[PDB]
Amino acid sequence: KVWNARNDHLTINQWATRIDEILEAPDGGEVIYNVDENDPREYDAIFIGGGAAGRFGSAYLRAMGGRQLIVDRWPFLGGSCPHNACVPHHLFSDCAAELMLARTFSGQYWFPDMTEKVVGIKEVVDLFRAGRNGPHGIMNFQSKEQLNLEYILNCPAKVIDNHTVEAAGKVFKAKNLILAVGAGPGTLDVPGVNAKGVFDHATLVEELDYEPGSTVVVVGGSKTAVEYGCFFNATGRRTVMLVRTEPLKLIKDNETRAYVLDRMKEQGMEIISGSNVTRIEEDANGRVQAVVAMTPNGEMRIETDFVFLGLGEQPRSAELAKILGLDLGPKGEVLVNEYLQTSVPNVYAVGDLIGGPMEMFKARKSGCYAARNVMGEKISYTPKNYPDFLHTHYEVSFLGMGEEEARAAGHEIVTIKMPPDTENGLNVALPASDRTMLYAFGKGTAHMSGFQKIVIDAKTRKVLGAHHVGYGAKDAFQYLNVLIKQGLTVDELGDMDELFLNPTHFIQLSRLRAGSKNLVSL
Amino acid sequence: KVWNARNDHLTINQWATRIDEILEAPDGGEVIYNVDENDPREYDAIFIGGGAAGRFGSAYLRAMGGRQLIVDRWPFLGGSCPHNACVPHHLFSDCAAELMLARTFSGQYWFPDMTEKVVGIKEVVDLFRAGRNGPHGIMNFQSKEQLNLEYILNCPAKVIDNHTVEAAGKVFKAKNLILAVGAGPGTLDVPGVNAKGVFDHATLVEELDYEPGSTVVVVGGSKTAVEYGCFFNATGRRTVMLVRTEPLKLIKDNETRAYVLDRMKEQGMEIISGSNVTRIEEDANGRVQAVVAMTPNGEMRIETDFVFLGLGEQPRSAELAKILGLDLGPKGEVLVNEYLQTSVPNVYAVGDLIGGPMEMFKARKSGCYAARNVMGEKISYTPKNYPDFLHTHYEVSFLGMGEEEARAAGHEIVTIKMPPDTENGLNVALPASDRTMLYAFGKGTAHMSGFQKIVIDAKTRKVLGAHHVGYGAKDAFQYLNVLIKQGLTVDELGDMDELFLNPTHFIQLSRLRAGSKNLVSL
Ligand SMILES: Cc1cc2nc3c(=O)[nH]c(=O)nc-3n(C[C@H](O)[C@H](O)[C@H](O)COP(=O)(O)OP(=O)(O)OC[C@H]3O[C@@H](n4cnc5c(N)ncnc54)[C@H](O)[C@@H]3O)c2cc1C
Ligand SMILES: Cc1cc2nc3c(=O)[nH]c(=O)nc-3n(C[C@H](O)[C@H](O)[C@H](O)COP(=O)(O)OP(=O)(O)OC[C@H]3O[C@@H](n4cnc5c(N)ncnc54)[C@H](O)[C@@H]3O)c2cc1C
Ligand SMILES: O=S(=O)(O)CCS
Ligand SMILES: O=S(=O)(O)CCS
Ligand SMILES: O=S(=O)(O)CCS
Ligand SMILES: O=S(=O)(O)CCS
Repeated sequence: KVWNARNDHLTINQWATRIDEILEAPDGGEVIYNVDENDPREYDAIFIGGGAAGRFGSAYLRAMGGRQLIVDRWPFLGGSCPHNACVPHHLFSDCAAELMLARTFSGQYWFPDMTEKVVGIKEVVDLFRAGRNGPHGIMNFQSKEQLNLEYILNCPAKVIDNHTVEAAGKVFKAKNLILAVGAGPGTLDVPGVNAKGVFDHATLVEELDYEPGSTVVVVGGSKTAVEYGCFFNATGRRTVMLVRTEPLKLIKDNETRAYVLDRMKEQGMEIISGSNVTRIEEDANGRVQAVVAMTPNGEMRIETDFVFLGLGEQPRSAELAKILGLDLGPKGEVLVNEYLQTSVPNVYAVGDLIGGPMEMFKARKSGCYAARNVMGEKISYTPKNYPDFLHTHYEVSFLGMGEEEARAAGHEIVTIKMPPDTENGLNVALPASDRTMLYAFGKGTAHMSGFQKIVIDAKTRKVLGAHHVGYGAKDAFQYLNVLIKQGLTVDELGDMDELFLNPTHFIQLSRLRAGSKNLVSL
Repeated sequence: KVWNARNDHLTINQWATRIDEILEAPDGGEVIYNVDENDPREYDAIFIGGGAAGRFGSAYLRAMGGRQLIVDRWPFLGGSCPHNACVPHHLFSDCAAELMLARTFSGQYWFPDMTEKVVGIKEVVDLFRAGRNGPHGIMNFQSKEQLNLEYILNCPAKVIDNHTVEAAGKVFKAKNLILAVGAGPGTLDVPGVNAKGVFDHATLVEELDYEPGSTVVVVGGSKTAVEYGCFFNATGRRTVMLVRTEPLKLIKDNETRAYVLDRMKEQGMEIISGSNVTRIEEDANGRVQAVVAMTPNGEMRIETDFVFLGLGEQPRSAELAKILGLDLGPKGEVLVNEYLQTSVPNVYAVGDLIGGPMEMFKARKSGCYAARNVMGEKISYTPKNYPDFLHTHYEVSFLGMGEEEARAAGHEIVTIKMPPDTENGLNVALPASDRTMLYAFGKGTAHMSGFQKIVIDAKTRKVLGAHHVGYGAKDAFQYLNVLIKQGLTVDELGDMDELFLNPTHFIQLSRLRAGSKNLVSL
């Protein structure tokens, strides 16, 4: 039951295969024990959980010359991301974007006829399940062979006290504990929620044994709900989203949000805000048959055999809080100070366990900062002024302030956007670049070529916000945000070297206005 | 024959329509006269040509409060870019990328069967011709209504002397002249070069009245030759590229270049280096029937009815050099100093007219700098250390030094790349992100998921070069390059906020190594 893999050296593909076998193992599989029993040093920290936060924290701690140990109940490192979160989500979004293109130019050129064409959801999920072990293999390999990490996988950790942990039937002592067990799927307190056909991101890639009907009901207005919803709609199914409040409040710029929502509705998606599910109807077979919810316009009933819950995740703090006596927050999040320290001495908390923002950059960075503090390097971490994004059928990127938001805050501003405000509106061949060229040139599709805008302070000439809808700008926003935080002006932006045609046209458009001492919008 | 449009206000779509009509006008069309005859001020500069360089230079000069006049023989502003250069090229590249995806997953999921499927080239070119007026319309509109520019279109300029120009049958005086007539297609001195079926970027979108056969011969190893070549290959045609020297020398990093070339050959492209065309065979109908070229392995003959020339363009300096007495360079380029000034007083030269690099950022920026000098603001411009890119079936981005190049230069370096160097090689599920997820998860397609690398100086910890093959990183390279020129280290890169999954993984991968005082490659 315990496999000492320490002296074993599997390739990425061999790891992939071994992990799949352990995952399919009916008896549960063997414990993956990778500990250096010859090293006499004491553990500086034991990480409970080896996901994004735990794996990166360990990587950084080891890199600094300290000793660590990861314990994870899964037979692979990397956490939810490669198994049921970020990775599968991006596979689905890719399909959503490709399908919108195929449906828009159905029949034309090399595109097949999509009319009355329904794509198999289970087919795609099966594709994911069949290949998710690839990333898993790289993670175990990279972690062991390249990052020199010690770890025990496929084994739930038993925390004794703030310096003691049991794993693989053994007791380990450490100077510190770093809690990185993340968060779990949100629950919905309504009858029928356990009926067959009700899924969340986690169970979707584990229990989908049938192909969904023609209608899909998504509950939630989160990124996940929108991302998965656009994919389901792209497969050719009627998709209804039930949002408690208003959708995509995360997109502060009003025009940007309207463009995104307008394009979603144009694809046939139905978004009902101010709605609360009251009951999920089960048929005689214990299968979902319909959803009932209360809306501003009253109660409605939608027939469906497939329901996807996109609620927020909740920190896995219950057990740990009891064993260690940790102070918890309003939403079950473990409370920590600016150094990631919990209320218990020598115990840190990172990742989704400490709340939002629940993003990979937050998990990985908090993990590394906790490690640095553990190694004596006092450093604080408080995420703020970061870029963000989400997928619909398009890639949506945003940072800083929206146009209205900036004016309300007292900033005199001018904006540079595309397309321009004219009586032709969105119906013009711009913006345009990689992956939006067909839309830009197609008959009646120009309005689908995208939308983008930068918000500038008229007096300081500094960029206060950037927004983009299309493809190929997400990566750019990572670096653009750094420049903006350093104080980027329209003149400096205009003096850069653009790579035309560019997903973001901020550089050359800025150059067109930068010559005036008195800025004017474009 | 002369239409005074000054007081007319057409919409973007009305401009699009009017331009198309003038372009199709058998008699040649009317002159578009947009001059403010009430303005008593003298012209600070008259721009000969209203393309990228001329339009931007005018925009900036006007923005600074000076008076300008553009004269262009075409009925639209924007130059070659929207009519036969950058724009059509990106439309074709989009098709190339989409077709590779469709052929790789032929039949599977929603993808139709591509086996024995040939895409119509003329169909796509016709699509471009049908919609190119959209961008044209925005240019005339934006220029007139938003940038307040004065211009005379659909009228060749007659330069009298360094202060005098005739347009629309009238004489105009200016304090300066800014030459921005760009460059024209390179010529090939071999028999049969004028046979029907021989095209270059300019004639391809004007004279393609038939659908090409099963084989295509591309002459040149430039970006254009490679970009158009991958598109022709993607349509399902045997594509043979005849390169005089070696292909893609522009990609300095050896591993990056090899990955790009390997993927092209995998798609079925045949690249013959050290080859020189000796003759283009004409059939009894004056149509191309075959191409003969000398190669390192001897003379070869390729049957084909379609030949695309991707030679370098040549500056349109002949006439101007004679009229004004301009000193010219080895390749016909107009010589200028660091202020864009020619050998003739009060005469500047910009864009493709002054040589390489022949890119949009160079054209636009040189145009603006010439304008600033004309307005009394002495500023020098010398393009260097800029990012660059090109299309194959993938987007290829690069900046700075290649790995070998850096070591040769005396830099002690480490590299961070994906996928890693292991016995499984490229056959792993990384790198991966938007538009490469299917390749990453498909059976036998993992090696197609991409390639990327950053070159770092082991001692200074500074990034010396970045390279990427895939999709969605081009835009990022514009901003990343600015950070690198400001002195970016692996630690600073590692401290940024990534947006996972990201086209470039430089941020988190840097973070994985930044913890060590002694850097180690990944
Ligand atoms: C559907 C979905 C899509 C997302 N898309 C994105 C995206 O595009 N971009 C982005 O930046 N973020 C995205 N996120 C969020 C991101 O996945 C998380 O913020 C991040 O994975 C959290 O990392 P973590 O290390 O804190 O937790 P996790 O990665 O969730 O891992 C916690 C780890 O601890 C282990 N563990 C738990 N309990 C125990 C125990 N008792 N004993 C031992 N081990 C235990 C787990 O098995 C797991 O390996 C998405 C999330 C979801 C749900
Ligand atoms: C196939 C192809 C693809 C390309 N792809 C890219 C790319 O992806 N990215 C990039 O950055 N660059 C690209 N380039 C290069 C880029 O298009 C040029 O560098 C840029 O257009 C040059 O701008 P310009 O203003 O100097 O000339 P243009 O060549 O921009 O215009 C010159 C102008 O002068 C006018 N003119 C000429 N003679 C006269 C006359 N006698 N009287 C009046 N007007 C006259 C013309 O009609 C025209 O409007 C590409 C080029 C080609 C050929
Ligand atoms: O953040 S990790 O690299 O552990 C997993 C991403 S797939
Ligand atoms: O893209 S990354 O290499 O960071 C993670 C994949 S497991
Ligand atoms: O003239 S500009 O360079 O703005 C645009 C050509 S698409
Ligand atoms: O994208 S840009 O507006 O710079 C040029 C389109 S003509």
